[PDB]
Amino acid sequence: MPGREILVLHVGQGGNQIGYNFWKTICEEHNIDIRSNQRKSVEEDKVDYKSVFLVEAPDGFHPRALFIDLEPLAVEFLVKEMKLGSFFSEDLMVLSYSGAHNVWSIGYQTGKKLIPVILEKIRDTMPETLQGFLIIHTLGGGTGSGFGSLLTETLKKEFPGKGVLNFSVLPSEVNDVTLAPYNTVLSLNHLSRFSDLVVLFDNTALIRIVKDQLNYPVIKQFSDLNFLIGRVMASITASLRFPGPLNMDLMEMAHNLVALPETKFIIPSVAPLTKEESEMSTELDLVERCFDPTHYMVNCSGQGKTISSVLMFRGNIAIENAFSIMTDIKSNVAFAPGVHPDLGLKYGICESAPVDFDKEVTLLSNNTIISEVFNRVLERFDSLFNRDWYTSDYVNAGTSKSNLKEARDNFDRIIKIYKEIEG
Ligand SMILES: Nc1nc2c(ncn2[C@@H]2O[C@H](COP(=O)(O)OP(=O)(O)OP(=O)(O)O)[C@@H](O)[C@H]2O)c(=O)[nH]1
Ligand SMILES: [K+]
Ligand SMILES: [Mg+2]
Repeated sequence: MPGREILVLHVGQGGNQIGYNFWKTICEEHNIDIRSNQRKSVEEDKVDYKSVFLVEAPDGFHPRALFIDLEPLAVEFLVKEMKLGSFFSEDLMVLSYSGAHNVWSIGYQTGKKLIPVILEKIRDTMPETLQGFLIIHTLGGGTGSGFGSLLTETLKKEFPGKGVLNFSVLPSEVNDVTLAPYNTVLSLNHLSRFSDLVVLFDNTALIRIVKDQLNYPVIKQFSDLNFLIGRVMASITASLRFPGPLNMDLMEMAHNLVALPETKFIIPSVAPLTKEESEMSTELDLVERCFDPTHYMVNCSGQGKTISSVLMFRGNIAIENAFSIMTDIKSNVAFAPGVHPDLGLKYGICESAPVDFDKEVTLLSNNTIISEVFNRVLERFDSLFNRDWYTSDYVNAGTSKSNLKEARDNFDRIIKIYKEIEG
């Protein structure tokens, strides 16, 4: 039955490198071989809804995706190294020849030139019942940040009534791009206006999880980091793709999360991280891990105060435990002062476990501690802007110093909304 289809837009180096892990997970969950485009078997094919992310053509399955960058190397090198040539196919690529040089404004203005072709591919490919778009991107560079922002604006304006969700990577605690505060503030200002829900990650938190929860001995490629983002993307959409007692769609989760129109910035977490612990944990233990800052995929100093939350239970779930632990969650986790004791929780329950695991819980948290995360971004921004450092090539590409300032001040207003709710 037509409907509920999603189109995924990958933007810049990080956004497309993350794409590899996402589509690899999606294919595996649906018993599809990403190298052949085919089901691995009829016998292991499951009752599912492949069409949420996958297009079934006579020849096989393809991603409902666009692979977008202003320079070609990250995508081409990725496609060759991972042998994705028949899945990340050429008609799905929108690649130019010179990057944005880590400047948001260059990503935004150069990206305008490619909007016609992107809109044409969208209207050429998508079904009428498309429910919305996911935009995958980093905020610290210039293409994912500026072109990603432009895409968020363009899609929301071109397709009112469809969802626009962003999966957005914040810079690490010490930034690895000195321009990142400018790019991050400009991006979050744009997404605050045009996105319906912004799910955030940062690399400090992701490395900590991989090193301390998975105990990987070394991280040699971003694939050994991005898999965590793929996992969050796949699990929160699982009840759209597999049977379950209690399903939920994109705007349903946003509606439950967004208490005030500006509070749309979400911290995700998942538990457990391994197959062995999924066999040896309870629903209570997994939820408590999700609410613990060790499992937050944004680097936070503490639990903060939860305004609202979405919990996806996947796999071999005792429904009576899922409900019975609700009072323990409301008692043991700090919620914002205005949250009623009986509120702040939204449940999805899906019978399909992630690959190899017995069960898994994913948490999306609308948490006041994002004000601390954003304040630290703002402090970095101010240390540059107050000295007029690095502003020249924003100005040359159409972002005036006044524009930088208004983006900063609107960013500050969102921070203050979260801090006021915190109490
Ligand atoms: N988690 C994660 N972070 C990434 C990845 N690739 C880049 N980054 C981070 O993203 C930021 C740099 O952004 P890029 O994606 O390289 O920039 P871009 O969008 O391609 O834009 P330009 O190169 O400036 O044109 C830095 O903070 C990197 O550490 C990735 O694949 N995964
Ligand atoms: K770069
Ligand atoms: Mg790049």
